This record gives sequence, structure tokens and C-alpha cells, in this order.
Amino acid sequence: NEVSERVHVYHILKHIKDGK
Repeated sequence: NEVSERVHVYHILKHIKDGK
């Protein structure tokens, strides 16, 4: 499913790069 796969990959990069 296109919605399920893309939301998962966007949250991993947003939390590590912006948060640290």
C-alpha cells in the first residue's frame, strides 16, 4: 500500500535529522 510505505520512511528521517 502506497500510503503505509511512504509515511513510515518520512517519520524515520524527520525525527533523526531535525531532533538529533
